[PDB]
Amino acid sequence: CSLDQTVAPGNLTLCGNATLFTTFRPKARFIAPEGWMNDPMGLYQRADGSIHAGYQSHPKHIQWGNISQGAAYSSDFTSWTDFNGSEGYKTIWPSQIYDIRGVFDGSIIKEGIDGYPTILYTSTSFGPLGATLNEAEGTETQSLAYTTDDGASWIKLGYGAGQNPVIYEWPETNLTGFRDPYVFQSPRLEALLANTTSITNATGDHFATISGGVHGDGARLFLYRQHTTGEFIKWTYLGPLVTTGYKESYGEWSGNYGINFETAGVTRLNPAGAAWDNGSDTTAVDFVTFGTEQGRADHQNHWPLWAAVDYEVRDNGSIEAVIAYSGVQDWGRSYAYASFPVEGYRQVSVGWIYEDDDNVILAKQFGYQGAFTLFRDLFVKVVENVSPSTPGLFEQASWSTKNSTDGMSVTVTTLGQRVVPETLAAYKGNSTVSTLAPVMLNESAAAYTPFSSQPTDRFYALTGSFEFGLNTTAKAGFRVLASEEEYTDIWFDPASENLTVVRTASSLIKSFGNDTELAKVKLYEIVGAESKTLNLTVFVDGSVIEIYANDEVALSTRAYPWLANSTGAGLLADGTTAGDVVGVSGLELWDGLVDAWPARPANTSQGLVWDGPTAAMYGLFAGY
Amino acid sequence: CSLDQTVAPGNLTLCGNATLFTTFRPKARFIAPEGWMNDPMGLYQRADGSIHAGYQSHPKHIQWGNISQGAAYSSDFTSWTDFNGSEGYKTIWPSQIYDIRGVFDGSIIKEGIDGYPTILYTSTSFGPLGATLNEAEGTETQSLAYTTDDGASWIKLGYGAGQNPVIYEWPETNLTGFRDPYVFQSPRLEALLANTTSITNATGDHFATISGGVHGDGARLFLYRQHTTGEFIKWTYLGPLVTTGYKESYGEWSGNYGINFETAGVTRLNPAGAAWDNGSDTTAVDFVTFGTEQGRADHQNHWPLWAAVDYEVRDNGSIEAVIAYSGVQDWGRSYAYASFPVEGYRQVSVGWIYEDDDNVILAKQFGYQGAFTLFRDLFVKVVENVSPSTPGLFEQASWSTKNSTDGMSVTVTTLGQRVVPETLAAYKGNSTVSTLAPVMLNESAAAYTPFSSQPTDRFYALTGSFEFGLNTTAKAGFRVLASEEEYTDIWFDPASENLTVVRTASSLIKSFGNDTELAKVKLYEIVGAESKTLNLTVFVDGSVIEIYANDEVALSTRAYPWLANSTGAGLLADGTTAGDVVGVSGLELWDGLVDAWPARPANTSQGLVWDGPTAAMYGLFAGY
Ligand SMILES: *[C@@H]1O[C@H](CO)[C@@H](O[C@@H]2O[C@H](CO)[C@@H](O[C@@H]3O[C@H](CO[C@H]4O[C@H](CO[C@H]5O[C@H](CO)[C@@H](O)[C@H](O)[C@@H]5O[C@H]5O[C@H](CO)[C@@H](O)[C@H](O)[C@@H]5O)[C@@H](O)[C@H](O[C@H]5O[C@H](CO)[C@@H](O)[C@H](O)[C@@H]5O)[C@@H]4O)[C@@H](O)[C@H](O[C@H]4O[C@H](CO)[C@@H](O)[C@H](O)[C@@H]4O[C@H]4O[C@H](CO)[C@@H](O)[C@H](O)[C@@H]4O[C@H]4O[C@H](CO)[C@@H](O)[C@H](O)[C@@H]4O)[C@@H]3O)[C@H](O)[C@H]2NC(C)=O)[C@H](O)[C@H]1NC(C)=O
Ligand SMILES: *[C@@H]1O[C@H](CO)[C@@H](O[C@@H]2O[C@H](CO)[C@@H](O[C@@H]3O[C@H](CO[C@H]4O[C@H](CO[C@H]5O[C@H](CO)[C@@H](O)[C@H](O)[C@@H]5O[C@H]5O[C@H](CO)[C@@H](O)[C@H](O)[C@@H]5O)[C@@H](O)[C@H](O[C@H]5O[C@H](CO)[C@@H](O)[C@H](O)[C@@H]5O)[C@@H]4O)[C@@H](O)[C@H](O[C@H]4O[C@H](CO)[C@@H](O)[C@H](O)[C@@H]4O[C@H]4O[C@H](CO)[C@@H](O)[C@H](O)[C@@H]4O[C@H]4O[C@H](CO)[C@@H](O)[C@H](O)[C@@H]4O)[C@@H]3O)[C@H](O)[C@H]2NC(C)=O)[C@H](O)[C@H]1NC(C)=O
Ligand SMILES: *[C@@H]1O[C@H](CO)[C@@H](O[C@@H]2O[C@H](CO)[C@@H](O[C@@H]3O[C@H](CO[C@H]4O[C@H](CO)[C@@H](O)[C@H](O[C@H]5O[C@H](CO)[C@@H](O)[C@H](O)[C@@H]5O)[C@@H]4O)[C@@H](O)[C@H](O[C@H]4O[C@H](CO)[C@@H](O)[C@H](O)[C@@H]4O[C@H]4O[C@H](CO)[C@@H](O)[C@H](O)[C@@H]4O)[C@@H]3O)[C@H](O)[C@H]2NC(C)=O)[C@H](O)[C@H]1NC(C)=O
Ligand SMILES: *[C@@H]1O[C@H](CO)[C@@H](O[C@@H]2O[C@H](CO)[C@@H](O[C@@H]3O[C@H](CO[C@H]4O[C@H](CO)[C@@H](O)[C@H](O[C@H]5O[C@H](CO)[C@@H](O)[C@H](O)[C@@H]5O)[C@@H]4O)[C@@H](O)[C@H](O[C@H]4O[C@H](CO)[C@@H](O)[C@H](O)[C@@H]4O[C@H]4O[C@H](CO)[C@@H](O)[C@H](O)[C@@H]4O)[C@@H]3O)[C@H](O)[C@H]2NC(C)=O)[C@H](O)[C@H]1NC(C)=O
Ligand SMILES: *[C@@H]1O[C@H](CO)[C@@H](O)[C@H](O)[C@H]1NC(C)=O
Ligand SMILES: *[C@@H]1O[C@H](CO)[C@@H](O)[C@H](O)[C@H]1NC(C)=O
Ligand SMILES: *[C@@H]1O[C@H](CO)[C@@H](O)[C@H](O)[C@H]1NC(C)=O
Ligand SMILES: *[C@@H]1O[C@H](CO)[C@@H](O)[C@H](O)[C@H]1NC(C)=O
Ligand SMILES: *[C@@H]1O[C@H](CO)[C@@H](O)[C@H](O)[C@H]1NC(C)=O
Ligand SMILES: *[C@@H]1O[C@H](CO)[C@@H](O)[C@H](O)[C@H]1NC(C)=O
Ligand SMILES: *[C@@H]1O[C@H](CO)[C@@H](O)[C@H](O)[C@H]1NC(C)=O
Ligand SMILES: *[C@@H]1O[C@H](CO)[C@@H](O)[C@H](O)[C@H]1NC(C)=O
Ligand SMILES: *[C@@H]1O[C@H](CO)[C@@H](O)[C@H](O)[C@H]1NC(C)=O
Ligand SMILES: *[C@@H]1O[C@H](CO)[C@@H](O)[C@H](O)[C@H]1NC(C)=O
Ligand SMILES: O=C1C=CC(=O)C=C1
Ligand SMILES: O=C1C=CC(=O)C=C1
Ligand SMILES: O=C1C=CC(=O)C=C1
Ligand SMILES: O=C1C=CC(=O)C=C1
Ligand SMILES: O=C1C=CC(=O)C=C1
Ligand SMILES: O=C1C=CC(=O)C=C1
Ligand SMILES: O=C1C=CC(=O)C=C1
Ligand SMILES: O=C1C=CC(=O)C=C1
Ligand SMILES: O=C1C=CC(=O)C=C1
Ligand SMILES: O=C1C=CC(=O)C=C1
Ligand SMILES: O=C1C=CC(=O)C=C1
Ligand SMILES: O=C1C=CC(=O)C=C1
Repeated sequence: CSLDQTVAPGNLTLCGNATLFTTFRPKARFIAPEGWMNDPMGLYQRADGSIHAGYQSHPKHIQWGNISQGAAYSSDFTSWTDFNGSEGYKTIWPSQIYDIRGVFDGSIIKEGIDGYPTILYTSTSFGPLGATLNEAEGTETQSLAYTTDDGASWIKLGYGAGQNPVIYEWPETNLTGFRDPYVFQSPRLEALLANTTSITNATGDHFATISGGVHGDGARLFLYRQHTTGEFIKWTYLGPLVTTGYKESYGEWSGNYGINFETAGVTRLNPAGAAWDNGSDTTAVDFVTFGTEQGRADHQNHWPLWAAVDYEVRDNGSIEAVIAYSGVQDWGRSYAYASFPVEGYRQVSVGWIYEDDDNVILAKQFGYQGAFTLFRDLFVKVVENVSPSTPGLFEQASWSTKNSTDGMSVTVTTLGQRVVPETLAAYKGNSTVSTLAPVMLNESAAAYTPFSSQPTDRFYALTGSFEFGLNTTAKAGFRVLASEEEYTDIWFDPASENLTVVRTASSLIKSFGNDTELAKVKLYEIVGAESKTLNLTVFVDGSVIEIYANDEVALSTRAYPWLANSTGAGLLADGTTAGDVVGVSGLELWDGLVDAWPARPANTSQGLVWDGPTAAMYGLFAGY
Repeated sequence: CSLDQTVAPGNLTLCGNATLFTTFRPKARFIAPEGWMNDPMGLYQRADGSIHAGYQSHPKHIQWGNISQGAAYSSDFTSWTDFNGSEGYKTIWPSQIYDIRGVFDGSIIKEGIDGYPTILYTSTSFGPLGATLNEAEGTETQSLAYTTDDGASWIKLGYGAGQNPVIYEWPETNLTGFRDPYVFQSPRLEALLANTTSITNATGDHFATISGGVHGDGARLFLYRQHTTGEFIKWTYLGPLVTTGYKESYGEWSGNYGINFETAGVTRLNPAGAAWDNGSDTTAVDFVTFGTEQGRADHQNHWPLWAAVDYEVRDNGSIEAVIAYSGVQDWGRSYAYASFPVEGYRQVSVGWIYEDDDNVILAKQFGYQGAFTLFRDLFVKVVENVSPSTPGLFEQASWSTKNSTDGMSVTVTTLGQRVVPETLAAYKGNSTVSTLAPVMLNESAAAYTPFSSQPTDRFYALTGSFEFGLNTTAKAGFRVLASEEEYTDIWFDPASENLTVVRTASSLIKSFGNDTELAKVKLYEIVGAESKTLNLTVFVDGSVIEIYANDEVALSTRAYPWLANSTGAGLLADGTTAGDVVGVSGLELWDGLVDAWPARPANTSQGLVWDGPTAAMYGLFAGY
């Protein structure tokens, strides 16, 4: 096993455990110290203003199993500190008959048991578990734990009658899943249900959704309401909040609703961030975010989606969330977005970026799998003075349109996502910033033009504004992680409305994914404008490439170039001419970003272990 | 619910939880503070000379489940102290995927991991578990834990490859069971295997048996040997030690070998107690003790048996234990005898006495189930100068015979059992002792003659020697727990060789068992004697009646008289005449015995709990 990154890669499958630990590893984002991680969980702003972030964790393994909550905290979403207790960085683990198969996702009641922060989590036990298997009641239940030390440790309620698990009866028969409880307060839902509380006797100030579906009949989000304020044992099932069809699709802009929902949440946003009104704010919009499974041929059969909804009150004192329009939270190799409230009327979302090693060829050599996305402020994105001649504008697929009185302009509303400003400020301030001269891409543009300043390593951000003619057939974008022999190409093609990441040349290592990523981007043309603009921000962090367009479209993916000098970046141009010119301005390179884990050494591997021959006898976990 | 014990019992099923806690409860023996208990486990003499006793425990429940080790210690087998830690009197509990279904029986390696006392125990996980079900590999494994604080707490080895569980592969296919590991040293087996250790490479100084059987083909005791001295991970399967047929019986004196063995152990005894020779002591005998299941119509389908064995070395470097003769450890409502070495060349055995409430009608009102037997010294019982005219003597059923040179007398060898002397000394010393005048039971004997001194409560011992003509048809014995309307009759009938406990009148409460108990007793007639003698000792302790005959035959049973004055005792006589006289001598009453748990108040109930609706979903435990 040679680690010589100045020559072609050898047979890296011969390398020892964690020998490639630092080679591709993100340094500027949330990631476990080592081993397997997946979904964010247990997210809350603590009383001291810091952020507590949990995550699905399997230390010293590179596949899922014994799933536990790993945890850390930060004052700025950007620089993190691990918890360190009797179980290292874990703070909740399988320990009881009701959760021995795994401590799945959960969410926080900020003032719960005895006034302490409280997690409601999916406690799993034995039996077939999955949307494509014949799951039975009891395999997935919902349980409580609380913390008296701000997340350093959690105390589970006792096992038994009137204690854990607190939710165990299936609300409908033949579920595909019953997990990922999302607890939230909602002045809006309280106001809508206030006339019906005699029907259900549920009058608490917390709601919870549970994610799942019904065999042969599509996904379901189930809505519960806390039976009594200040009491956390009894949760009353109201009814299904979101009902979608078996592999139903709202279309090209909206992914596919698959057969089962995972990690669903409910929020209410306005142009500034989180909205806490009862329905009185005419600028606020109700949103559901949710993962779907088995409605996609690739990306692990997983869509991370969102929908704007209009609530209707049913005669049985429940809520129907009718989908108004429906979009995609991230078009790439990410899933399991969680959102949580943050002081200053913010709703912050973060997801998991999986690797692109689906055959598990170099996972042991890495010694880890998975990272988070960046933390994103959610808000209602409003575009004013939109031209009615914007192609496809009135399909209203993943946006709403509202005509002016005179019908000559349109207000566009959609979900906005932007990186939290604390992270952008820390990244810029710690980086070597190069402000680049604006560039017209015309008949003289090479296919690839390196920037006048180059990154020094695999940790940088790029920004640019790409101005196109209304009738362009030109393509432009960014090349990143680039040498002569390895590179990753980020293209926008306004004529097709497609943002692509071409990875045919991303790496000389053949075992990593090399499929083209694709997002749809609608350029809302402005009344009076003779051009249309793409604002593109790209984060490069080890192997992560995380793309943001127009504070709306996000695409996370992975690139694993072998060569030490595959770090370069620049502009891409295709079909640019004297007539079809792409104007590039606001160009900046941030070289270096931030060390997100300053207390951690470069190599936090503790080695890998095998569960031994019993792993196959129990049949629950891969065992490695 | 009336607790008036001066009138007929009402409908006691209306009484609250633990309202009958003190009514029938033993006070002079080992019993859990409250709730469910079954098999003794983890028995060892600690370095300070005290006895550590574990037991299968389910606190705050009256049925089996979440089975754990409860524990206590004693300097004299008689007066006990509970451990008290984070889990109350428990010291091992389900906590890992490999043992979450229960911490079953286990036994002690006195100098184990890092030199500490170490338990090898059956760690159970999910799946069908039972001799009549289709069990699969992994459901029952064998795991290690060690104690750095003399049994106050136990540390399990980690889960995984080269750690727990340490024994998981089934040594043969289609097992009925795979549990109750019994660890022992054996100079005898080491000497027998010393010429074969090149075949198996197993050279350690500890052996272990695992109890089970093969579907359709009878019980098996599997023999393992520690692979290397001082190392406790690797145990090498040698082969089956004991192989019996599907519901095979050696006869009327020997119970039935059923379909599956439980709680089996291996020892070597001589006339004085434990034998540590390599085979050189011609007076020593190899013994196996074992429970069998599904070879009995009653007593919970359970026989506690023992056999004398002759070891043969197989060509594959394993041991066959050939049964020489085969007997019964206790003929009553007891099971799961464990034996362990004690300083002074002793082997001490103790079992579990279950209740006689098999339909669980008053278990909640009790607030507990189960007790131990008394602690018994095992030894080789040798009877010299036995007359060859002793009826049935040469069947050699549960004994061996050796003729004198001249063929006119016989030495009889069998398993001896006697109560440990520490308990007899403490009982006698703390009691009001009444030495009773000898009685000839003749034509003038009433059916029942109360003793000249009477017990004051349900805690007493009786002893007597009953001398019969060689051709008697008379019956005699003891009546205990007796008023005019409730009583329990203990009869011996030499003509049938039957010791019976008649319980038709034991209680006015109809829901308790009232079936007649039966043991076989061989009176070895001595050369020159014109009579034969039964030495009978009876312990009455709450509801326990524990009978010992001739330091050989034991019979544990239960009686639950309601009336406060059902405490009396005396002599029984049937068919005694001027010609057929039963001489009764050495009569003594020990009134009071000892308070075995001086630190405990009379009512140690903590209430009962229900596991709730998930108990039926998991399907592992009753839930109460
Ligand atoms: C199979 O058997 C299993 C084993 O028995 C069983 O699991 C056990 O279940 C029991 C019952 O549910 C659990 O017991 C609960 O424990 C909770 C505390 O749990 C935390 O702490 C314990 C103890 O921690 C000590 O010991 C450890 C180990 O040594 C140390 O590491 C600690 O530092 C600490 O040490 C100090 O204290 C020791 C003595 O205890 C000293 O010896 C020592 O020197 C130290 O000074 C830990 O063991 C726990 O860890 C385990 O669990 C966590 C997850 O929680 C895991 O991550 C971890 O790996 C372990 O598995 C844990 O950290 C108790 O709070 C709880 O007691 C409350 O509830 C019960 C009712 O259920 C009440 O009766 C009781 O009064 C308490 O209620 C009051 O208190 C709370 C808040 O304090 C209130 O909300 C509540 O309303 C109530 O208030 C009362 O008082 C009020 C004011 O005073 C008043 O106003 C009210 O009116 C009211 O009266 C309970 O004891 C036990 O932890 C489980 N153990 C394990 C190992 O899992 C399992 O379930 C069984 N399974 C089945 C299928 O049956
Ligand atoms: C799913 O995830 C689960 C959770 O992660 C996982 O379970 C966990 O498994 C891990 C890995 O097996 C277990 O970790 C082991 O822990 C053993 C100790 O266990 C006892 O103590 C812990 C810790 O106790 C502290 O904290 C608790 C809780 O707060 C307190 O109550 C205690 O008082 C104590 O507190 C002090 O210390 C704290 C910091 O730790 C401080 O914060 C605190 O302030 C205090 O001062 C308890 O939690 C355990 O309780 C749990 O387990 C018991 C049963 O054991 C239950 O009854 C209970 O309910 C709980 O469930 C328990 O009491 C360690 O000994 C062990 O470390 C040894 O082994 C590993 C290898 O496996 C080595 O890497 C390591 O070096 C150690 O080996 C050395 O030491 C031993 C002897 O000391 C030697 O025999 C050995 O050879 C070696 O020697 C070394 O040194 C020699 C000389 O120095 C040298 O010569 C040698 O060469 C060599 O180097 C390991 O850490 C963990 O306990 C499990 N946790 C739980 C909650 O279950 C589960 O398996 C997963 N499941 C699956 C399917 O994957
Ligand atoms: C005395 O100790 C007991 C513990 O033993 C404590 O707890 C009680 O324990 C008993 C079992 O011993 C429980 O009984 C069972 O209850 C089931 C239905 O219960 C629901 O209704 C009652 C009101 O009438 C409520 O009290 C319960 O509330 C509690 O549980 C809920 C969760 O549901 C919590 O949220 C609450 O906070 C409470 O803690 C329940 O809502 C019932 O299904 C079950 O029935 C079986 O057993 C009986 C008797 O043998 C049969 O008649 C019946 O047919 C059922 O038999 C099943 O088993 C057979 C074979 O044996 C199968 O063939 C069938 O499939 C069948 O299903 C049982 O009655 C009791 O609920 C529980 N009470 C609690 C927790 O409060 C007592 O509290 C304690 N007393 C005191 C004062 O401390
Ligand atoms: C680097 O990290 C790893 C942890 O990932 C550490 O541990 C190793 O982990 C791997 C898995 O990653 C283990 O590999 C598996 O080994 C199985 C057979 O192992 C036995 O033989 C070897 C010697 O050749 C021994 O080393 C083992 O000893 C250990 O375990 C025993 C218990 O058995 C303990 O008592 C010891 O003390 C040791 O701790 C074993 O005795 C093997 O069955 C398994 O095979 C599957 O996977 C491979 C590769 O993918 C396939 O080729 C193969 O076909 C098997 O595929 C299964 O799965 C497919 C589908 O995927 C199914 O269709 C089939 O049914 C099939 O069964 C695998 O190779 C390895 O044993 C383990 N080593 C240990 C613990 O020492 C490393 O230690 C660590 N390295 C360092 C230096 O730290
Ligand atoms: C980068 O590395 C490769 C291999 O060492 C080398 O061939 C090439 O000239 C270097 N520079 C580039 C591609 O910019
Ligand atoms: C990282 O640390 C682990 C654990 O000590 C070690 O096995 C591995 O070889 C190291 N990897 C690198 C890149 O240094
Ligand atoms: C309320 O009605 C809805 C719509 O029919 C139904 O799906 C749901 O189960 C009902 N809620 C109940 C029965 O609690
Ligand atoms: C919105 O405006 C467009 C362009 O003026 C027009 O075609 C359409 O009919 C309008 N919709 C409504 C509801 O007025
Ligand atoms: C560098 O990053 C840290 C960690 O996020 C941040 O607090 C600090 O303000 C940054 N430095 C700047 C912007 O100068
Ligand atoms: C004992 O109690 C019963 C019921 O109170 C009474 O009838 C009887 O005379 C008393 N004495 C006896 C049976 O010795
Ligand atoms: C024993 O104590 C328990 C628990 O406090 C109580 O419920 C029960 O009624 C008491 N029983 C008696 C006989 O006093
Ligand atoms: C040794 O031989 C016995 C008798 O045939 C057999 O039952 C046992 O399995 C053998 N031991 C092995 C294969 O380890
Ligand atoms: C043992 O003694 C009895 C009575 O003398 C006799 O019948 C029998 O044959 C003897 N057995 C042997 C082996 O000598
Ligand atoms: C009474 O019992 C205790 C507890 O077993 C024992 O130590 C003591 O010696 C006994 N008293 C006597 C025999 O006088
Ligand atoms: O495969 C299936 C499992 C369960 C069910 O309800 C329908 C189909
Ligand atoms: O769906 C998939 C999940 C994980 C993996 O390794 C490959 C495919
Ligand atoms: O450079 C490249 C070579 C071959 C291919 O198919 C894509 C890119
Ligand atoms: O109108 C415009 C068209 C294209 C371009 O590059 C800039 C402006
Ligand atoms: O948080 C930390 C995790 C691991 C390590 O080695 C140092 C710090
Ligand atoms: O859980 C499992 C682990 C390993 C294997 O081979 C099959 C199932
Ligand atoms: O019932 C049965 C279960 C298992 C087996 O091997 C034979 C019979
Ligand atoms: O076999 C049996 C065991 C327990 C019980 O309650 C009744 C019968
Ligand atoms: O006293 C008794 C009454 C009836 C019976 O069958 C047995 C004893
Ligand atoms: O020989 C004897 C027969 C009977 C009896 O009671 C005493 C002596
Ligand atoms: O050992 C003891 C158990 C229980 C109790 O209450 C007092 C002492
Ligand atoms: O384990 C079980 C508990 C209760 C029940 O009704 C069925 C099974």
